[PDB]
Amino acid sequence: ATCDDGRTTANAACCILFPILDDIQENLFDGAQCGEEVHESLRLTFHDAIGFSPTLGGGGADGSIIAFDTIETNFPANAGIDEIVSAQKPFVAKHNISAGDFIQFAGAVGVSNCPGGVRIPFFLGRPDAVAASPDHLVPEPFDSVDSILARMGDAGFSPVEVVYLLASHSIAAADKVDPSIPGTPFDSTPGVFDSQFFIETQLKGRLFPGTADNKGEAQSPLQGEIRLQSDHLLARDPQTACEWQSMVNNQPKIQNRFAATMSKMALLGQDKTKLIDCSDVIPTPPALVGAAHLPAGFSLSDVEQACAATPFPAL
Ligand code: HEM
Ligand SMILES: [Ca+2]
Ligand SMILES: [Ca+2]
Repeated sequence: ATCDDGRTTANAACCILFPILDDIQENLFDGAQCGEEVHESLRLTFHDAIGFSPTLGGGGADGSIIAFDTIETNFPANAGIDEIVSAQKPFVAKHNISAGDFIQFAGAVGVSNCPGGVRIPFFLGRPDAVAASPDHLVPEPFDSVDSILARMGDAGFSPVEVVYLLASHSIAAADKVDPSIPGTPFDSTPGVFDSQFFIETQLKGRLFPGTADNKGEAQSPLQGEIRLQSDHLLARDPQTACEWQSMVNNQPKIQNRFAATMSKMALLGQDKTKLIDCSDVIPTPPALVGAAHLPAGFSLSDVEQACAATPFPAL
């Protein structure tokens, strides 16, 4: 199909996304930058989608975190999410797509701004949300590995798929974990979708980048980085450690698995056979140019190797 402005897309129904794409690149992502707004929007895709439990309800990736923001932003695991919900809401009001479609579309567009990034498959047509997420369905950085895996598994993700989705922490920072140092990133390259997150979480903890007493926070290996206790444990737990290490210096796997697993997450509560594929509207991401590395001055002896089957790669 050819849209009114001449841009093309496989299905014609997708044409309505082009003006929306232009508006968000300019007015949500500050000129298509891989910065805080993109990171916030990616976090939002998960906080929307994970509100899905076979036994309790919730419609998964349904826009409920916006439609029922009064409720969902009261949940403690949603701290800080009000900021991005309030930023996205006017876009949903102005354009003619559901909040559930918008949240996933904005997340996919955002990721495409980041070097190393992928185009997450995107489907159009989610109905408006009809119920708020149940309470207590979002994992916290102070939850055990068993608790996190049980929650994610309840929503349909295997332990390896949890590791794949956590590639998101390669373009990510924390504001609430330690409020004395807001915007401290989870890896040394928060504006690059790369394997540095999987590398740097494997390093021995050395210090706290801000204050020392924060719930859900582990020692960081670097002054300019923060570490979640959940990522600390996941990198080391027999259930996840080998898959974690397998992502290191393995950008093709990070790309493939993140795109596929993000699509699955984006479709929680939905049926792709009743939606329209509009994946080709997402921009083409830049590629990486620099190689994966330990931080300068660090060596293998600084790595806490946790995979009995396979030694940590020599970087
Ligand atoms: C698996 C369990 C997870 C836990 C325990 C967890 C925990 C956290 C925490 C504590 C923060 C920082 C919030 C703050 O203090 O500002 C954060 C940020 C973030 N999360 Fe995760 N998360 C998990 C999974 C995911 C998944 C599956 C995604 C995929 C979209 C994701 C995407 C992000 C992003 C992109 C940020 C950075 C937000 C920003 O810089 O504004 N997280 N996460
Ligand atoms: Ca939801
Ligand atoms: Ca990174």
